[PDB]
Amino acid sequence: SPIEEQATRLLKEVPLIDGHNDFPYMIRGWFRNDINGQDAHLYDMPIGQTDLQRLQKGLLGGQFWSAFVPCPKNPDKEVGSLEALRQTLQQLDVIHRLIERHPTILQFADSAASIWSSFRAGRVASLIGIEGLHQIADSVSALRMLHRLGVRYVTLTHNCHNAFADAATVSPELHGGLSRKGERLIRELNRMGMMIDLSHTSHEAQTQALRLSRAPVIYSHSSIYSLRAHARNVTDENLHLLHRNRGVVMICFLRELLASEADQATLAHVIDHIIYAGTRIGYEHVGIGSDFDGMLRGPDGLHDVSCYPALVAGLLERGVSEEDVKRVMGLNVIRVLEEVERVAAELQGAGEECLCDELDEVWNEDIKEQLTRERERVRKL
Amino acid sequence: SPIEEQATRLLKEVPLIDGHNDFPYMIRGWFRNDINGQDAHLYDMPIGQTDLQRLQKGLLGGQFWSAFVPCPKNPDKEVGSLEALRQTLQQLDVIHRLIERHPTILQFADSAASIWSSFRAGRVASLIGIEGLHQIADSVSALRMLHRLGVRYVTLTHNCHNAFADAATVSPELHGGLSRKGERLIRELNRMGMMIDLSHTSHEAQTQALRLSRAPVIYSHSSIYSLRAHARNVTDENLHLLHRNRGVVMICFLRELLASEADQATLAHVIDHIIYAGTRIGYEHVGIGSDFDGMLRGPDGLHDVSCYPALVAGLLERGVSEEDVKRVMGLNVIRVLEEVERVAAELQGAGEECLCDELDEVWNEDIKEQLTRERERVRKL
Ligand SMILES: [Cl-]
Ligand SMILES: [Cl-]
Ligand SMILES: [Cl-]
Ligand SMILES: [Cl-]
Ligand SMILES: [Cl-]
Ligand SMILES: [Cl-]
Ligand SMILES: [Fe+3]
Ligand SMILES: [Fe+3]
Ligand SMILES: [Fe+3]
Ligand SMILES: [Fe+3]
Repeated sequence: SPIEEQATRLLKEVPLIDGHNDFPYMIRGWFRNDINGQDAHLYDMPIGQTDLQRLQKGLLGGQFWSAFVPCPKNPDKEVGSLEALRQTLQQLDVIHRLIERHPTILQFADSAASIWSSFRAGRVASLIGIEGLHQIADSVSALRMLHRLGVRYVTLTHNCHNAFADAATVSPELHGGLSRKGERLIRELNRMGMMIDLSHTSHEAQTQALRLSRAPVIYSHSSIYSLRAHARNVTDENLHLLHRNRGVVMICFLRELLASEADQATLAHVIDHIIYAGTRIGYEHVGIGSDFDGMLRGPDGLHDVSCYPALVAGLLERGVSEEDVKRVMGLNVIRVLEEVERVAAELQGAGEECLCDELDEVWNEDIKEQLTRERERVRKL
Repeated sequence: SPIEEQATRLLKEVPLIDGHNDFPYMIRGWFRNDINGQDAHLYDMPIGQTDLQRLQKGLLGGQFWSAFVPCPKNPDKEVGSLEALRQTLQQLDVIHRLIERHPTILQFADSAASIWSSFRAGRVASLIGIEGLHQIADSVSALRMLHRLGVRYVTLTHNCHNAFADAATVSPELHGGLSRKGERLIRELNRMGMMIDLSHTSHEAQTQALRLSRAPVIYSHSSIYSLRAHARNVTDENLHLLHRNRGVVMICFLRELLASEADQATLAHVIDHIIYAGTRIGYEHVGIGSDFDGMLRGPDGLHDVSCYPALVAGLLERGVSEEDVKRVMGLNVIRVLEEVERVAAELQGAGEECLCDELDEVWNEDIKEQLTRERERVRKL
């Protein structure tokens, strides 16, 4: 077929970079992060929508691998919050081990340059995102260390409110958008060069973040409110503010976000959503954000990671131009990552002060007096 | 003076790499890790034995900066252990920020090559070590992520027993050396390329670690038992096993480890200890491990980080050869780091299986059946 030949050509010309995949959490569920001697299963999985053979088959150029851990359910809030941090390091660890044990398929990337070098080598550019600020355990220091471990976006919430922002699915509202700490964290996220992800956050939290952010943001996996009314989808208001922000909405394959009855959801519905956003706010602000392995069953025609060529062909069939399809595939999310890094370099170049954690005093006045008294003795020498 | 000219020449020919300095914890004590607008104080500190002016003055070539946090004192052991992990990320964060805000003085290093490139650029090679396995919160995944954050040695204990090994100062003994988990962790530390540090560990724990380790280890800050009997000092037995191990004992400036009465401790005592070890197990297995800022007051002549030229001159004055002084200064610890990395590359090249954490089951049998049933449906398509 000519359109399938066209789709295959585009997939090798530019990387299709998917916004969100929970394959690392499936490894935690199935293997408990022990992948020693499990290559046969990692290439051909007995569960889930992602494995290394199907990943190759669908010609995916890059992937933001989710380092998601669940919202804390311990009655002791201190324990649950700290437990989420330990579990986050476990998920970051298995992601890095997955990449390092399969270097012919996966190659770690944390920038636009590293995405392209991975793609030109014939690897899936493997980036990392955390899904919720519950994962940092109220520690901006921890957040900066997650950036050093390779995390390049942070979803501000999952399906629970935190100290910084409100989730979409939980009611009633806690902060009514972003908190004071949330507003201050946006500045720090822009300063460090962490991409803001507005998926799972409330409509009001999106509006406030889109106005405040000095860098372009993403929706790593969200769809369109006007076509399908859901708390998780993006309103026309926030789509316009995303345009002003220079951000990208990466369209989700979640069946509940595409149709009123989930079993009616299709590949066509995903294309409807991409075209709606592309028509109204331009094709340079739309992406692909599957959320594969964040669901049991995908839409008809998008059942697993092998189905991306059908999506690329489907967009071309509906009259989306070759250049605009390349933008939707991956050039847009590359641009946002570029601009996030460029804004960070500008703010770090100017010497902007970083956000610090509020710590307890470890020394009393007696210890501090002994230290100053000791320093003065050394000055006399 | 000719000897002072000789000492100054050696300090610029090869890097003096100190094994242990707790300046990051002094920053936590004094500034609470908020160093924004504090350069005047960071160059000329009102407390402690380390600042950036005195660091330059003493001509130090490199430093393993300690990311120490105290042993957990919470009655809830789960909370205290997890709290130590969060505090570790805070200390790693302030170390990286200290280095990045002062790039003319400090340059991050995590290898022998990066030590030399830092030294040839005129910077203090800034490496990182954690002080106690309580800091990883019983998570080998976290430990690997600490390695990714730049940690290149792990002291197996501080002044508390943990799941892996016994501390020296605490009685009674818990494991009687290393535990089963401790023995297994030694293999993982060798595999990942993490340098083992035997300071603060019990005599029996040292003996077992020195026999088991496939890579050379260090004592980042310990002195000699035969000259001064203390639980923290190294016995003649363990000195010989260190020789077989190919490791390095980095001699400590702690006054309690050098003399029976602390106020009697001197620069001469430190030199006595270096010469004792150098005479008996060779000068290629001895280093310098100040423990500056792990004490209030240092020995007479070694009061702060500006005093290293007096130590180099003191060693030359006592008849230690120019080549042997260069070894003690830093070439030995560089060699150990080289060999630790070489052993890691060999074991990782062979494809040795990594140690994994024991995780809870997140899915029940019903969820696993739904997933396998879903996968089979996709296979039929
Ligand atoms: Cl290019
Ligand atoms: Cl930073
Ligand atoms: Cl704290
Ligand atoms: Cl050299
Ligand atoms: Cl590894
Ligand atoms: Cl767990
Ligand atoms: Fe997810
Ligand atoms: Fe999600
Ligand atoms: Fe220390
Ligand atoms: Fe110590």
